[PDB]
Amino acid sequence: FQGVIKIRYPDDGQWPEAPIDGDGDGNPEFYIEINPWNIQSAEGYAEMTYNLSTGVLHYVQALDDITLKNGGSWVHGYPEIFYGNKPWNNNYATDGEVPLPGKVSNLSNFYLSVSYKLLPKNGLPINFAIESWLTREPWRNSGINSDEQELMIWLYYDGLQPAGSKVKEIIVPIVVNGTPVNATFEVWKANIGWEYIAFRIKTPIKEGTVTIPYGAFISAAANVTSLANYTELYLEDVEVGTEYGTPSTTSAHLEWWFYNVSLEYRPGEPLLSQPPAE
Amino acid sequence: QGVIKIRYPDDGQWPEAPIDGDGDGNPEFYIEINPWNIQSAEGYAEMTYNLSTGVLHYVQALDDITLKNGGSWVHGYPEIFYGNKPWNNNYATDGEVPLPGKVSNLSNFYLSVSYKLLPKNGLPINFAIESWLTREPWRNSGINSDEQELMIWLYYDGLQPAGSKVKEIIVPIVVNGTPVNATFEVWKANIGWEYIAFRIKTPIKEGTVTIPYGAFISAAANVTSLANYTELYLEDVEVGTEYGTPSTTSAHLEWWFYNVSLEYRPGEPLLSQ
Ligand SMILES: [Ca+2]
Ligand SMILES: [Ca+2]
Ligand SMILES: [Cl-]
Ligand SMILES: [Cl-]
Repeated sequence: FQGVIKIRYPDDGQWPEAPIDGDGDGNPEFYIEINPWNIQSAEGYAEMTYNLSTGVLHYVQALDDITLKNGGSWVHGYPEIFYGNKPWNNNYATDGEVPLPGKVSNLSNFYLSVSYKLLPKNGLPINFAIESWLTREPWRNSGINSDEQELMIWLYYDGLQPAGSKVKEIIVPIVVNGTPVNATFEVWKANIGWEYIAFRIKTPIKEGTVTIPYGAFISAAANVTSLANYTELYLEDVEVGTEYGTPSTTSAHLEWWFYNVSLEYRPGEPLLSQPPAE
Repeated sequence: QGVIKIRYPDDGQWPEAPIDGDGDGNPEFYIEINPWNIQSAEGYAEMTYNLSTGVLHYVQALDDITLKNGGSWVHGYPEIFYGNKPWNNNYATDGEVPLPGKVSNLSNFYLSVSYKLLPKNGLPINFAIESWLTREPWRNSGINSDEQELMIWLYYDGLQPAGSKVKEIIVPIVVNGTPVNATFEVWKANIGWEYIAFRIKTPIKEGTVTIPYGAFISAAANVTSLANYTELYLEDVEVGTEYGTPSTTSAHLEWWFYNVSLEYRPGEPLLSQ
């Protein structure tokens, strides 16, 4: 009896995507993409289903004989669901609590909650990667420039390493399965035609419920940035997905569930605060 | 008499101009001061093209430079180029070589530059020829992950290419009329696109240098991790000087490009080995 929004690769082409619009206003609450952005040719399939009655996002992938677009780029793809304005295509989803896009100097704090269970097969290198783009303009569709930032938050990883160098270690208070815990994150800094900041947790979480304060990561990235006028940047979106694959990986079998992805806004509390504990 | 002058920071923060000697509307070349990583600075930068003599003269006297992306290392890239620049709306296609053209469709061509460099106070600079290779011919919005940045360094001082050195190659070039086998370091960085930089191991601060562009395109076709490399579009040929480091606050620079010339070779394939 469940209504389902299903996208499938390669049946739906090379960019399978669909908006999640329960209220039918034309502005989606979220946007799902299979996003195999580095897959150049592949045998097999990938499929993502969003259950409209239960809200669970399901993704099943069984790709073989992978040819990559840029072997340099390492990762094969990034199947995801995001809220906000994705700066890399024309998709957006702003029907939500947190006013994204918005300047980090004007934005208030918010908490991201995720409930998931990951199943990489045959030791496929994967991660659970929350990522955000910070651009000089609010409604970007053409990509990222050198004076802009990519902010990543890795909640799980296996056989995968962030770009650049580990420059710091911070401690962010998060909630894992209802219990609050002081989590240590590795602060990785790469410069790849834009500033790349990745916060890799030291204890990967393969399944469960994790809630994080986003402002703790925005302030930490502000604390290590090499960008001028950081606070003038527009926080574009919050993307939640799983990177996977390496240049030496020709088969990528993967399945996971996102039982919930939600963002609670905190009006009045500043998003930019002091740096987290070291 | 007859001088095209662009200046910084007077003509805004993107001082640029076409070079249209015959006034037909299509530029033969395009000049940009291009201080793309400069957020704030004091002083001036001036680029002058004498249409009568054909010499390009660049004077720069910048101080208290605050970088826009410190991790991007360099401050800018004052340049002249032919073809289609993918990072803005500028283009210049009144010339022999059909740029932008597909790599598998294009013929070979030789690039000649005669120049003299004057970095002041040990300012880290290079003499960098660079080209972009995109999927669509008329790009104006940037570069994607499945595209390439190709660089050829004829001179450098205190500057190192991005990424890491992969190997060295031999390319036959002509220096001051004498043909010579030059050795280039092949540097490979993957920074949101593929970045290939051919840095000569004997830097040349002044003189005339002629290079075969097909030698570098074919070499890049050999080290690339991009699929369907031959289907990319050779966007343009950019000739300029990168300069500066994150710790560089004062950057004084002067150079002359006495000639920038392209000779097409119809019927001669661009790709070979
Ligand atoms: Ca809606
Ligand atoms: Ca003309
Ligand atoms: Cl398609
Ligand atoms: Cl705003």
